[PDB]
Amino acid sequence: MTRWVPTKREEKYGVAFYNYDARGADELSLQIGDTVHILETYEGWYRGYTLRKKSKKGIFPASYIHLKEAIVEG
Repeated sequence: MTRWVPTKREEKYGVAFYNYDARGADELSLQIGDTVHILETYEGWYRGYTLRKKSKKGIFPASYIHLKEAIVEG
């Protein structure tokens, strides 16, 4: 139908602070304190996967999304 944005000029991933509870494959359950890697975007509508759930993929509202400058273990 339409062409989505390939999310350019981005760092890598960010964090999602909300109480989202997806009830389908199209959506994705998001909780506060979890990190999400955005792969797609379209203004208030991005897609990706949580650092803990790489196998799973879904979309989430940017209303509560904040991109970070990557993290380091240790």
